[PDB]
Amino acid sequence: PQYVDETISLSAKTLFGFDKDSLRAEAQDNLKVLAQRLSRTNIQSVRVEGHTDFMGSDKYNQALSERRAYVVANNLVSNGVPVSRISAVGLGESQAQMTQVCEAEVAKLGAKVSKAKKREALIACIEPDRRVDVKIRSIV
Repeated sequence: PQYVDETISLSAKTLFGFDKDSLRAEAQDNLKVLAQRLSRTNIQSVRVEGHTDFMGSDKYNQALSERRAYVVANNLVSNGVPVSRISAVGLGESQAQMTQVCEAEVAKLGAKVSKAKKREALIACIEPDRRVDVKIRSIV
């Protein structure tokens, strides 16, 4: 049949602030609204994917991202999304997009630039790779 694919990207910042896996209240509100919409949608699958930046081992990133994806998926289930169609996977840094652009951007500032602030800048620059994507496939 006809499909429509949606990807809702929620940054780890918005979702967990500085914490490992505690959902911020505002995040829960947004996810509840999403779950409500999905319950009124001709959905096929709701795949929650956790992503991290390269600042971690394969093992560490996969575990953290899976936990974060699970927490988001569990919230959606708590708000009505059928367990039968939902999944939570940890993709770690496998699809990271900010490593090169950021390493280049930062090195472009070495004038005694704290040397430590360069790393801070790196972590801030690669923020887009720290997030959870909710991928929904529905029938048109």
